[PDB]
Amino acid sequence: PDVFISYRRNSGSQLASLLKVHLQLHGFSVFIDVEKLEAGKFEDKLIQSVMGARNFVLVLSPGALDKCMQDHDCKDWVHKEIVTALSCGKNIVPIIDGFEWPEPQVLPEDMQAVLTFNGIKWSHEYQEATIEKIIRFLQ
Amino acid sequence: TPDVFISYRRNSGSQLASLLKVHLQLHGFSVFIDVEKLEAGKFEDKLIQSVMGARNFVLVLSPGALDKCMQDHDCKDWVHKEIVTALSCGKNIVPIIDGFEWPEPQVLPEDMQAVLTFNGIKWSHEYQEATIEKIIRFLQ
Ligand SMILES: C[C@@H](c1cc[n+]([C@@H]2O[C@H](COP(=O)(O)OP(=O)(O)OC[C@H]3O[C@@H](n4cnc5c(N)ncnc54)[C@H](OP(=O)(O)O)[C@@H]3O)[C@@H](O)[C@H]2O)cc1)N(C)C(=O)NCC(F)(F)F
Ligand SMILES: C[C@@H](c1cc[n+]([C@@H]2O[C@H](COP(=O)(O)OP(=O)(O)OC[C@H]3O[C@@H](n4cnc5c(N)ncnc54)[C@H](OP(=O)(O)O)[C@@H]3O)[C@@H](O)[C@H]2O)cc1)N(C)C(=O)NCC(F)(F)F
Repeated sequence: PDVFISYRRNSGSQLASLLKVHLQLHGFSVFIDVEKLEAGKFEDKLIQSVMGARNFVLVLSPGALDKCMQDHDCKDWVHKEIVTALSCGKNIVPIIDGFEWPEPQVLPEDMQAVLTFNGIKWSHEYQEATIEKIIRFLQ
Repeated sequence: TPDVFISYRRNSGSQLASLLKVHLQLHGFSVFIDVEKLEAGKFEDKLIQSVMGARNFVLVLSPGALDKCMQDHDCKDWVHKEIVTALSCGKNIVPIIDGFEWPEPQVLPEDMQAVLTFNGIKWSHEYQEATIEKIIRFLQ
């Protein structure tokens, strides 16, 4: 798949699904867990799916990184997914939806670099234009 | 004139409402949602007129979506106004249940308590294609 979509279930489920529909309509193959994570040990499958996708779309809904803070053992799944994307040098594309930019030091050192990528503001009023800009960011 | 009017709460149902719009348009329906089709003029007339003109009334019941309607007996809340118009016009009302808690009828103004008597569709994150197929079957 061209695109891996990483998101928080309790706050980004609808936006992540909306993004999947739009990207598939423009010709991109998309991984989101509820449609592409199939049989087996999900720990391995999820990481392999991040490693295989050229683009890493990160849904930054309100508080999306809160469960990453102080996750020193790296047991939080958004944390694991971001570290994998960073380690593999993927095209990281953050989607900003009411997200408050935290200070880097509140985040584990192995994912602080996520804050250095250019993010795209999600606009409820200009969704077609938001989508067209996301397509420009994808490789 | 649109086949479907989508009623929703900005602060909790914005993304689901937009997702329903995309899916319904892909299946050949003309859809009204405010951010794409409410244009110039006094919006109070234009909003009520757009409910009246659509055969189907799709209501996004996200968590707490009817809270601002409670004790709104002056009918100044917009979801309240849209529901009342839909009920009064005998529209095909199709509630979409997304984590919604069913309230006792007595907490709502009497002119909209009937919205709770319509058969609602449970939104499933895991089975979204199947949810959309059921919504289409409910549309006229
Ligand atoms: C573990 C879970 C998972 C978690 C995280 N991500 C990635 O990470 C981000 C979301 O992160 P997140 O923080 O929002 O999500 P959670 O960690 O909170 O887990 C959410 C719910 O999955 C329940 N749950 C626990 N164990 C299992 C299990 N063996 N099988 C099925 N469900 C399980 C858990 O049950 P609970 O803990 O007892 O409540 C909780 O209900 C995204 O980017 C994602 O790709 C991916 C998958 N998982 C395999 C599925 O969902 N599989 C079903 C699917 F349809 F998706 F394939
Ligand atoms: C009044 C508002 C509106 C309200 C309700 N609905 C229906 O009702 C449900 C949503 O209900 P809701 O409870 O979620 O929405 P709100 O009542 O909270 O208001 C929403 C935000 O529109 C701000 N706002 C206040 N005055 C104006 C104004 N003259 N022009 C533009 N924006 C204004 C207000 O600013 P604020 O009050 O000062 O913060 C508040 O932020 C849906 O089904 C909807 O069809 C439709 C429209 N409106 C005309 C627009 O948005 N027009 C832009 C658009 F792109 F949509 F055309």
